[PDB]
Amino acid sequence: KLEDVVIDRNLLILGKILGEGEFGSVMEGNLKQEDGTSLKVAVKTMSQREIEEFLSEAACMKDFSHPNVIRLLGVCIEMSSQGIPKPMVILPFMKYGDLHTYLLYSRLETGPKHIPLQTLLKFMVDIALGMEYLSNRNFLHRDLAARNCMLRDDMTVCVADFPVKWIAIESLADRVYTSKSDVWAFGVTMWEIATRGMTPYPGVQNHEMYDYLLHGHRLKQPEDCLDELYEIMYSCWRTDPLDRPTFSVLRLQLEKLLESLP
Amino acid sequence: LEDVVIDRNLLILGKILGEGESVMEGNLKQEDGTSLKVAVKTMDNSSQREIEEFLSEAACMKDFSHPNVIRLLGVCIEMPKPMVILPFMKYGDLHTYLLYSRLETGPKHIPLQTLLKFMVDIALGMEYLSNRNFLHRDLAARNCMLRDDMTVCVADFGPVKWIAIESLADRVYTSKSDVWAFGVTMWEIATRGMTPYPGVQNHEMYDYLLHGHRLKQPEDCLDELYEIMYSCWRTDPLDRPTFSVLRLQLEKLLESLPD
Ligand SMILES: Cn1cc(-c2oc3ncnc(Oc4ccc(NC(=O)c5cccn(-c6ccc(F)cc6)c5=O)cc4)c3c2-c2cccc(N)c2)cn1
Ligand SMILES: Cn1cc(-c2oc3ncnc(Oc4ccc(NC(=O)c5cccn(-c6ccc(F)cc6)c5=O)cc4)c3c2-c2cccc(N)c2)cn1
Repeated sequence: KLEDVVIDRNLLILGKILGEGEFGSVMEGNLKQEDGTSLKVAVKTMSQREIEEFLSEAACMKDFSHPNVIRLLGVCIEMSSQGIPKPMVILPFMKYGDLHTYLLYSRLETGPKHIPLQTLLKFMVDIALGMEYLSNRNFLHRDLAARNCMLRDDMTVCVADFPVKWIAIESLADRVYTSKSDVWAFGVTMWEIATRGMTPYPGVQNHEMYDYLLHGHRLKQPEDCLDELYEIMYSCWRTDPLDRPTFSVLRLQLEKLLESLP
Repeated sequence: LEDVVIDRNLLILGKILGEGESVMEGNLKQEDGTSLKVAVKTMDNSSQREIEEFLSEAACMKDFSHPNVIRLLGVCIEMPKPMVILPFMKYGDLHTYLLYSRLETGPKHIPLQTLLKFMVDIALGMEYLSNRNFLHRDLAARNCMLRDDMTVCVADFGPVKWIAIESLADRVYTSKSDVWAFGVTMWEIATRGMTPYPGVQNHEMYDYLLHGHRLKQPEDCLDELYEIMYSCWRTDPLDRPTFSVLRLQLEKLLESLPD
């Protein structure tokens, strides 16, 4: 259940805040490894059922191994002074942070260097490689977005999960979720990357989203987005879920597109 | 006061264009018999009603005249909710226009020379307003409006990242605080609609400024253009330029560029 994923609270040292809000709090931390060495980590803390659902999320994350899906380093159990459990999820710390902030930063002079096309396409390939993995596992992500993608120390992206505009039209009206709903969100993520941090659908408010989409309107081709990267991303927004490509078809579409450019 | 009000008969309300906690399209019948497309913003607190002091705003502003300041065609009184009548502008607000420029099926890619014109435009309007000793107190690319001829005029639909550091700690507003909002708006334009201070939340903003940190130079911003907007963010208000000085620096920079 939680055996081999639980870490004794003694082995964790919490530091400053990385980000706060209404998905808990994520902070830097030191994790004492059975190696005897210490490791830099991100510890996301946060209610009766929200506790067990929190531990339920580490369930069907405990055993996920792919270079493009975020690793779990463990779960912790902190006892309140009142004795209530306070669950904590432990992740490897990533100095480069989430992809959304990194895309915006690239447009500033003192942030990361200007990201070329080949690198933006590798960003999507990484997400495609990982979501393809998670699709084979028959795991529904349901929150795919640039803000949820983390950058590894080797500048490879990995999928994670800390929002109407990333939700497929079929899931908006009827509260359902298929693998194809995930694929719709992937199309929006490639839009964020190709726009380098733009909020989806400029000009349209959240409450109009279902109707905007019900009238056949889709995200606009980003300026300087090449005319075949847009088809791959537009293919994720077909109205029938069954008519959308699979994560494995998309990945190849991006891989062979990447190695056509110099 | 009166003599700036218009009869509700000569106004016809249409669909909503935006809403807070509202702007509607409409038609206005004018003295010359013609009908003009207008925006109608419908505002207040009535337990006690400083509309007496708001008609002042509508009065003091409806007799200003400058190409880079929005025209106010008058006020309409309905019994009671006041409504403000502005000319309709198909190109809409500048913020939404900048983002559109980065997408095909939208206004074409704005070159830097045109982007400087948007800046010159705004500085001109604020030079006019500050010479009349008028305090905007909310200047941003969202509050700017694009005329039928491509031209920006200052308005206020009626914002921590745009507020100056002196106005955060204390609550003082001066023409120097508006100059701070100008440099942020300049940064908005150079980034074609980026939210200020990526990576910083709103609660950190005051602490972020008190440590000497400012907005970062855009990916392609000329050094001279970053120097002008950086002047707007000096920690001492008395060391920031005035809108008249600012106007001439942007006009000289813009004319130094190729056509
Ligand atoms: C400079 N800087 C750096 C950083 C920073 O570094 C980091 N390193 C690591 N994690 C970081 O946050 C996190 C924290 C938790 C997660 N996830 C889960 O907990 C999780 C749980 C249960 C299940 N799943 C899951 C679901 C579906 C899947 F398919 C796979 C997994 C999950 O993912 C992902 C990221 C950061 C950050 C940070 C912190 C706060 C805000 C921001 N914006 C960045 C900050 N500033
Ligand atoms: C495609 N599209 C286009 C449009 C659209 O067209 C338009 N035409 C005209 N007004 C438009 O809204 C307005 C409405 C009111 C104002 N202001 C005042 O009322 C005002 C009052 C009292 C005082 N002051 C003032 C203060 C300081 C000054 F220095 C000067 C004046 C003022 O300003 C400015 C804009 C639009 C829009 C619209 C509508 C909704 C949302 C968005 N985002 C755009 C929509 N969609």
